[PDB]
Amino acid sequence: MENFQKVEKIGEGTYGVVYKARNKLTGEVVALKKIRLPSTAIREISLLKELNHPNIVKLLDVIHTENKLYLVFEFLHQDLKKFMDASALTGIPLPLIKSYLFQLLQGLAFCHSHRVLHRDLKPQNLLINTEGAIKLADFGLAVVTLWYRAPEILLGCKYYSTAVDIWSLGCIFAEMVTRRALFPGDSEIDQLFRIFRTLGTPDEVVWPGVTSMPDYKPSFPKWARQDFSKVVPPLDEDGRSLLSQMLHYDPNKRISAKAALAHPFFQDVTKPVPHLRL
Ligand SMILES: Cc1nc(C)c(-c2ccnc(Nc3ccc(N(C)C)c([N+](=O)[O-])c3)n2)s1
Repeated sequence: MENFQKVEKIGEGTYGVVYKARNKLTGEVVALKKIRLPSTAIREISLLKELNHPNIVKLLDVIHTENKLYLVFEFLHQDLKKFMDASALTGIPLPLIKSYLFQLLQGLAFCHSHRVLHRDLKPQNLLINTEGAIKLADFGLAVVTLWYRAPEILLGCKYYSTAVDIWSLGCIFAEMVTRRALFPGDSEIDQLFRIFRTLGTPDEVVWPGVTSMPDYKPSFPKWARQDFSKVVPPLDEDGRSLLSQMLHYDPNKRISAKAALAHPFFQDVTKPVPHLRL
């Protein structure tokens, strides 16, 4: 750590604190994540150094020293959360939302093809640059925001799939469109019941095996499903159809990132330049 000079704090996640810092040996500006302290973890995190893609924030180095683990990432100038807040009055232009969703699906199709799951996607770990790119940051291993958590995780599935990332990305897609979080729960049950109130309480018909899930209770209230036309206006039919497939209850029915890339919603995708204030 003698080679790094902290500039300022940029985040505080579940695992640790993220700082903007300068590398004294190269002059590079980086995002440095400090985890306060697992040999299996050092090896798995070191494997993430090889996982390089244009839509993945580069993990430059993993430094294990003095009962701390430091992850050195490339630095990006803004997160999606700051951009969504900056764009709250006007909305993010639809061609930019579509570009960002397309790029994030490319990043997920890549990581998922290598059996790497993120498990905690949220606007704070989606990073953007001035050129129109957006990248996924800080993949997880096998106050906390629950807003983007897949229903199978809330219902106690410990052996979940890559479908958890598609669910989170669908929630973020809805939020870019409407400028409001889709399911802003403030407890595990509030989060689950907010999902049920919009998509209907799941049953064996739409999700086989749901009633045998560890935290499923037969006493859950039975709410009817709402129409997406009411949930994400003014998203067109291609966008609402894609979103509905990203939010299927059954992880096995939920669209994959690869299949989502071929969706007709992306027929006219372009790569616009965002209006960034840094
Ligand atoms: C939760 C996070 N984990 C990682 C690893 C993160 C990461 C990785 C690479 N670049 C960045 N840049 C970043 C993030 C957040 C901000 N806010 C202060 C808006 C900014 N800004 O300049 O403002 C830059 N963050 S952010």
